[PDB]
Amino acid sequence: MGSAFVFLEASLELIPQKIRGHPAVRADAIRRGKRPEKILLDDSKHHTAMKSLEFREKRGRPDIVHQCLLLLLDSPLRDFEVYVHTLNGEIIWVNRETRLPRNYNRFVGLMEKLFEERRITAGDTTLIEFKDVGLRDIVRGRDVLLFREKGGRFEFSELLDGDVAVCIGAFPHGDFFEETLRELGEFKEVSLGTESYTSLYVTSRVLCEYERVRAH
Amino acid sequence: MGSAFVFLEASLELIPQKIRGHPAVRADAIRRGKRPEKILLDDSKHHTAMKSLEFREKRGRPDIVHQCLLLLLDSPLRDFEVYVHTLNGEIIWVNRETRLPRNYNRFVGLMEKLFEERRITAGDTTLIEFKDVGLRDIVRGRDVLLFREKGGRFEFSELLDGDVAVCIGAFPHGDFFEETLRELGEFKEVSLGTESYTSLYVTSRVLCEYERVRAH
Ligand SMILES: N[C@@H](Cc1ccc(O)cc1)C(=O)O
Ligand SMILES: N[C@@H](Cc1ccc(O)cc1)C(=O)O
Repeated sequence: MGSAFVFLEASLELIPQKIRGHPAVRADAIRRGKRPEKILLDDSKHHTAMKSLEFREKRGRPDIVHQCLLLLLDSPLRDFEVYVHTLNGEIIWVNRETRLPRNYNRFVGLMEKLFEERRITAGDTTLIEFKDVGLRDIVRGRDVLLFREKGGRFEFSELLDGDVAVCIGAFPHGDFFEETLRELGEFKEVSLGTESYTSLYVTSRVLCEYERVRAH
Repeated sequence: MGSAFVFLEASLELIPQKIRGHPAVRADAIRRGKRPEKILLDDSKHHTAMKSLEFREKRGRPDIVHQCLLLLLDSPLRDFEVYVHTLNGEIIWVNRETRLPRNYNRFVGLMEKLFEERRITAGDTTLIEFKDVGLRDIVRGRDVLLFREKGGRFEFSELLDGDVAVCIGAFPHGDFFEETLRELGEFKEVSLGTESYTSLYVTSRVLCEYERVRAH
């Protein structure tokens, strides 16, 4: 039932209710020509409005998952599914054949449309859609590999054997929520080295190892 | 004298003179709060003004080199220099230690500042600067490896031996200008496979092979 890549705690959400009246948000609403509740949170635009938010260090960074998805979906290997788990626990499925906008502003608009319409389609074919399941459900039947600095050292030919779920954080700061780790069930923690790497770099390195083994 | 990565024909330029009076450009100038001549060409904003441009299929795509630079500079391996050759033949040197903005709009602003001021600095240290040389000069003393689909099949341990210049196009469509190829001098053409891949994917794959050999 195949492998999957799952981006965890992706920094992807609409502007939270309680900051929608802030001047920085109202100003962006005017510039964008739509209501605050429809706009994706982006700390390059909304920073001054975000002071009161919980876990703020994780929030307002849709650029991270944008770039990771672009690279991953550019792979010529088509034997995996792609999911995005958001900071708020929502599950988005991305059809392996989806061509995402390469321009960040166009990506943001597409994500806004996704949050509004709940699915993006090519006629009868679904390209991107929220699923009414949790993180625990998309890792069913797959060996979960959680990439974290504190993890262990393993041979990739062994790691990327059968059906795997490659799980990489897509947020800029902090550690995984305890809830996220509980949802993963059984998992193996895998480290690439003694330093904190970016989501994009980890995606790149893991994709390369994955293709080495599996394309093969 | 070390290896280098060179992004070729990067789609990075200010709005050309002859389209500065177009309504789409004047509208963006108002939104940005500065003169057309200072604004980076971006076909997600300026498409309708670009109809009369030569080699238009290559132009207005700074997102491509943005993402490739982010990934490359995220590498933990510090034994290489980084250059960007633009569509107009300009040479930009990027200090290996530079942290580029991850947000595309902030990157665009930094590139606009670079074109205006000609250098970006951390006090006395240069982070990014135009160099008064040509493409032929930055590949002096290095084995040029030009990544193209029509190239040959080689072992990477042999390819990435001594001082190399890894050259990857950073434009969306078309083929290299003949002038660009002439500037490279002696070079080996290297193919990754029988398909056209994105700049980001090629950067990722080559970086991974480079690190395998050299980090080692
Ligand atoms: N690439 C590292 C692997 C590693 C991973 C985590 C560590 O804590 C240490 C080492 C090496 O070969 O050394
Ligand atoms: N990765 C390819 C290499 C290749 C490159 C260019 C080609 O035209 C063909 C094959 C392989 O192992 O088959």
